[PDB]
Amino acid sequence: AVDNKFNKEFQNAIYEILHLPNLNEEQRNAFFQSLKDDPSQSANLLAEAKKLNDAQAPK
Amino acid sequence: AVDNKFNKEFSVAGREIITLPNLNDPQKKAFVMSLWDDPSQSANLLAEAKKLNDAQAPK
Repeated sequence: AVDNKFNKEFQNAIYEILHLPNLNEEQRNAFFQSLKDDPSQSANLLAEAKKLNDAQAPK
Repeated sequence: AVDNKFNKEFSVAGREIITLPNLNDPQKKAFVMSLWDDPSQSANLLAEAKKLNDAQAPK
């Protein structure tokens, strides 16, 4: 099921992590590698990335 | 090392796709997933994306 929760969360994490503007290059690459290594962790990885993005907003 | 040529090349091409302002979200998602699955397609996908972006410019 290409549209089940697992797969939608994986695709969405790739797409949304690619968008997050306040990740640096190394951090972004680490998230992508983590997604590839364990797609079951996609929603958790996205949540982690979004928090980090907000922590690293210009101030 | 996760901060490598593979993740960098994906990140650079993917960011070029998603920063094209006139694409819709489904087009950008589909291009990004194709890139994820087949890096050999990067130049092809970037060129298709740019052609669609120009065609969908505001009127």
